[PDB]
Amino acid sequence: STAGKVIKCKAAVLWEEKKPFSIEEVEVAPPKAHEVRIKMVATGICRSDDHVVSGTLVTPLPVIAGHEAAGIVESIGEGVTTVRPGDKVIPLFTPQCGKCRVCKHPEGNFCLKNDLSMPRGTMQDGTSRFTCRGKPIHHFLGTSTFSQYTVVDEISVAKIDAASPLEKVCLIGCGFSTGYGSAVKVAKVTQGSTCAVFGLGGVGLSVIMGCKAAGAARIFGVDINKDKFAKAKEVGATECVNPQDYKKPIQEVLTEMSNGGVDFSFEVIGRLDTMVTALSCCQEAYGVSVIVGVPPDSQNLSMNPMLLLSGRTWKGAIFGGFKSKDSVPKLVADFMAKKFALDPLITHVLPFEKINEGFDLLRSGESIRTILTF
Amino acid sequence: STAGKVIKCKAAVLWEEKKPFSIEEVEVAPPKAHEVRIKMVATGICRSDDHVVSGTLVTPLPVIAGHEAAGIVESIGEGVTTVRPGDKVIPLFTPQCGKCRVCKHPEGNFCLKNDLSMPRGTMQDGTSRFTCRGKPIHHFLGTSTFSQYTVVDEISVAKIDAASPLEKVCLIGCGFSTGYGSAVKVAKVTQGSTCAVFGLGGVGLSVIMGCKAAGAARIFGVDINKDKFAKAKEVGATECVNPQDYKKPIQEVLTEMSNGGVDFSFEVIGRLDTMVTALSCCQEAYGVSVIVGVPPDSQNLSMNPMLLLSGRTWKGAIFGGFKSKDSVPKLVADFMAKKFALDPLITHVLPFEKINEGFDLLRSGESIRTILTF
Ligand SMILES: NC(=O)c1ccc[n+]([C@@H]2O[C@H](COP(=O)([O-])OP(=O)([O-])OC[C@H]3O[C@@H](n4cnc5c(N)[nH+]cnc54)[C@H](O)[C@@H]3O)[C@@H](O)[C@H]2O)c1
Ligand SMILES: NC(=O)c1ccc[n+]([C@@H]2O[C@H](COP(=O)([O-])OP(=O)([O-])OC[C@H]3O[C@@H](n4cnc5c(N)[nH+]cnc54)[C@H](O)[C@@H]3O)[C@@H](O)[C@H]2O)c1
Ligand SMILES: OCc1c(F)c(F)c(F)c(F)c1F
Ligand SMILES: OCc1c(F)c(F)c(F)c(F)c1F
Ligand SMILES: [Zn+2]
Ligand SMILES: [Zn+2]
Ligand SMILES: [Zn+2]
Ligand SMILES: [Zn+2]
Repeated sequence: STAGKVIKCKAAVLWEEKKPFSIEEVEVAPPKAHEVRIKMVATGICRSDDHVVSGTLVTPLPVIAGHEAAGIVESIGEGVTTVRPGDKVIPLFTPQCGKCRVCKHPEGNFCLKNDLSMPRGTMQDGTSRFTCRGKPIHHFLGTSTFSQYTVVDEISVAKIDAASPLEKVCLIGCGFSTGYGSAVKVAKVTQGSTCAVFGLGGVGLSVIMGCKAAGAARIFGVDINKDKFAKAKEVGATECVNPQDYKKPIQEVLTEMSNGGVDFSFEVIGRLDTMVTALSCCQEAYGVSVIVGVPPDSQNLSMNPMLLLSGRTWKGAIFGGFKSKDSVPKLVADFMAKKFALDPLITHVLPFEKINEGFDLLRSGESIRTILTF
Repeated sequence: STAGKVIKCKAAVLWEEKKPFSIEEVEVAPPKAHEVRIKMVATGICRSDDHVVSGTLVTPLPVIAGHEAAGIVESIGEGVTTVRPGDKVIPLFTPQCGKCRVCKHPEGNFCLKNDLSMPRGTMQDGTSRFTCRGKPIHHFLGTSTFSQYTVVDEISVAKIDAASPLEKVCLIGCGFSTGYGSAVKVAKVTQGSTCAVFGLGGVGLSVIMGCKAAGAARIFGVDINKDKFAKAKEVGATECVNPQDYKKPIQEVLTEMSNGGVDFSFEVIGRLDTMVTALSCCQEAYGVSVIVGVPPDSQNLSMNPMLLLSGRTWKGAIFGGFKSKDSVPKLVADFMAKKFALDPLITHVLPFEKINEGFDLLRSGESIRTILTF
């Protein structure tokens, strides 16, 4: 009896950069063909959502952000075959259309239907399902999870285990999967190796988790906030270092600590300088460095290509290299079987209505993940 | 006998940048412990040797350059076990000590004993075996092949098949092995893939050979000198393109040609701009780009890390990723077994005394490899 009808509900609308979200009523159109309307249950605050506020990440405004979430299907449009009303689902900010050259490639996951490279802030059909104050409001990465209801394309949603705890498994929608996959799938961390992880937020902790799962012998956590070190050790960091404590640049420090460079390094911050430092600190002949952090819009880094010529490998990835729709249900199943833990990432819980407090907690350095409940 | 005695012989000395080689008499000391003195038979002219002349590469002068060569052992120092007087050998400009962390690593080949990173222009012991007009002359990459006799450390020489034609297999000492290994070992080019090769000199042609050998379906040769195209097609290029023919940047052209980007790209020139263009032209989600060219000293490139975040892999390598002492004898054996051709790389064969004329041929665009015969 809400099926086929416009739903009025509360969402967190971002009208302008560098402003608080406005929690207010929006209108959510019913799903069109191959679309799915989802009642949100839990959503995490990822630093990439903050990047939209700060203008680090440029996407059309006004917008309903949010991309790390889980909820329950309210209704499905014509021709949907992969979810049903009442199913538990995770929106996929990286789609999996299953048809494009990337989806068909054994390794690739950055599906060509993504809204990340050149954001339009729309559904796949170039239109919006959201109205607020009578004005159209942009989507974000096809997900727009900061709303009591959202509409996503079918290629941007995965059915998950019906017994899943949504307030935990929402993290599988971005931070955990990204960090863990960056280590196990993208870098392919090896048993006995030495790893360095730059940035010990939600995603960097997940990288550490993945490095420890892959059997790394030494895992160096690097952060300018020493308050982040205790938790990093808890999830597998063997040593933590704060660049501020040292006279030498940290790439030199880490090279010394690793007797000539690390096997695998990860940038999980989003700064051009730490992307280069992270590359430099991996062993010059065989080291691998993975960029996970999101850089500031349109800015280029400068580097000496001799860092590569010696034999380093440099790569980046979205969503841990996981093919999203294939991978998310499996990751949930694995979580339900206790193959990895999510609680170490969750430091704060708040109602959706306190979204701004949640962002304050992230910006202050106090939280890892705050989970918002609808 | 010459063993244990200084040899007076002819070498090509480079007294200063941007001048002709001086062909004149030098004194070559006998080998010390773990050293090998080699009578040179044939040496190729590699663009890297030109970079020493041009100042693109910085290495101490005065110098005896040359690193792509083959000869016959004249004498050995105490303690040498891997070669004997009379053996055919190839000097190894990337050593293989067998003891360092890189030599012990299954993938790495940039042995920590190399003289490339921080060139000293000496023997492993920090001294020189060469004098000319009473002045010490530096070595180059532990090899110094532009001389009738050179002295190399044992870790910088490999014994090869006694029946090898030295005037051909000298190419295994640099250009062939570098290009071929860059394709087959570093990129790990796959069957049915699309490849783009920037630069169609000796090394880029060898990259093409490797891509074809690895079963690439399409191989795009890219050069501003259209005279290089015929030979590129002979060795496997399926299409050749000259960036100067197009109004659009060539990365865009190549992306269109490859219906969204290539599987593997190779920079085989040594320009910062083409390194970035080569990266960009590989498919954004799963593409791999390998830097082979040597860039001008101390210059940084500028790039947008979003090219990596989407999923690209960027890497570089020295000597095709090959562990040099293990690999060079096997490559020579494979050549003798007709597994690959070297003649397509050889455009000119000149006596050593015409070294300058050979560099002029390279610089004018007219040659691929000139082989100099002693
Ligand atoms: N590639 C992907 O798919 C993907 C997915 C998730 C998040 N991201 C990005 O990954 C980054 C981390 O996200 P997150 O974990 O939620 O963020 P976060 O919780 O802000 O963590 C970042 C950490 O970096 C630390 N830091 C800041 N500056 C420095 C410095 N100069 N040196 C060392 N440490 C420093 C900081 O103290 C904090 O603990 C952000 O840029 C995100 O946008 C990318
Ligand atoms: N990584 C290694 O171990 C290694 C080994 C051997 C050589 N190298 C380097 O690899 C590069 C190629 O060496 P080579 O094959 O002897 O040199 P080469 O024979 O001069 O070939 C270079 C080719 O690049 C072409 N070229 C120049 N500018 C451009 C441009 N803007 N766009 C397209 N094509 C262009 C040029 O026409 C020529 O055919 C040089 O920088 C060498 O120093 C590196
Ligand atoms: O945190 C995941 C995430 C990314 F990795 C991006 F590259 C991006 F543009 C974005 F909006 C985002 F949410
Ligand atoms: O051509 C091989 C070669 C290189 F790949 C270098 F990086 C270098 F510095 C050099 F001197 C050289 F000869
Ligand atoms: Zn797709
Ligand atoms: Zn995220
Ligand atoms: Zn070594
Ligand atoms: Zn060379």
